[PDB]
Amino acid sequence: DVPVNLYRPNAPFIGKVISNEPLVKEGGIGIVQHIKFDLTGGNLKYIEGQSIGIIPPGVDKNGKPEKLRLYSIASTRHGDDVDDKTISLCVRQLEYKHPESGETVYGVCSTYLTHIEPGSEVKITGPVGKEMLLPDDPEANVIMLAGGTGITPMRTYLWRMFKDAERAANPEYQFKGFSWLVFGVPTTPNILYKEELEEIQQKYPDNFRLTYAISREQKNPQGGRMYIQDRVAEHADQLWQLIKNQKTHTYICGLRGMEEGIDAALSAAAAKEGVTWSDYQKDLKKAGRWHVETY
Ligand SMILES: Cc1cc2nc3c(=O)[nH]c(=O)nc-3n(C[C@H](O)[C@H](O)[C@H](O)COP(=O)(O)OP(=O)(O)OC[C@H]3O[C@@H](n4cnc5c(N)ncnc54)[C@H](O)[C@@H]3O)c2cc1C
Repeated sequence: DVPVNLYRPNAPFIGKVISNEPLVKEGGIGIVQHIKFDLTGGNLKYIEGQSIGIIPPGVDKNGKPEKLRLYSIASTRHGDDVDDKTISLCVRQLEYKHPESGETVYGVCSTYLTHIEPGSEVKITGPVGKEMLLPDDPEANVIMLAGGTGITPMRTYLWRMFKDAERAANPEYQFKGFSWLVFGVPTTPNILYKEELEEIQQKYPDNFRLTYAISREQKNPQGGRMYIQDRVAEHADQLWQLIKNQKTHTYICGLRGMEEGIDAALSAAAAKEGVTWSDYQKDLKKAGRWHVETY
């Protein structure tokens, strides 16, 4: 039932860029773009939580063709316009320096994508992934722990759950459970999709809780910068209590290295009731209720 590999690297779908808009506001760190592609002329279908591959042009330092890079799909199955004609991505331009080259180094595929112009043709593969799927159960609870671009699959879940147009398009999925997003970024202008996320919380105060971890603007109880792990520790008992519900699903997404702190916080909470989190977590993963996609 779940669509998978409708297009493969050897014969990708050639999509066209419709729009490329900035998500980081003035005063923010880095570049993160929302890119929408036209799918007409192909049969690429997908669902929330999946990813697609993008094959950038050119050759690598060895003269070998560049391979695909995976990107979490940022749009619901219907696309941002709820017309079943497009697909969107949330791409951060990767950049670093010295440790690997002269000075500032720019990632190949991410730079290609963040600077791509509307009208351009792009090689797309997929969709792929069954690790970050949303339950069909309208009464499920959904915990979302996201850092930076990790917000991407969360957007697909939240839009499907709370956008007026989505609710009208999905008769069978009228969400009535509880969703809690803990989103970590360095600054307020770096809060990707800030306006829409806050709009959802205002309309559904009883079904959606929004918690921020802004490192350059907030300090944790220890005096250090505020990160997602700090917010999880702050609400460890509550999160653990929600996780105990048989219908609760948890999703973690973003750059690797965020899982350790999250586990330490939940472990301390579960231990108070004689439960070893690492073991409970293994069962949750086996049951398909603990979803992780870090990179
Ligand atoms: C399932 C999945 C989903 C993903 N979803 C998204 C998403 O929604 N949005 C998004 O922006 N990205 C996402 N990513 C990451 C994305 O696939 C690419 O890895 C990323 O965009 C960089 O690719 P590039 O082509 O720009 O970089 P490359 O040109 O391949 O550069 C990356 C390479 O350079 C090195 N490098 C990278 N950072 C550093 C550093 N700080 N210091 C030193 N060396 C470094 C490493 O050798 C790395 O392999 C996802 C990855 C996976 C696996």
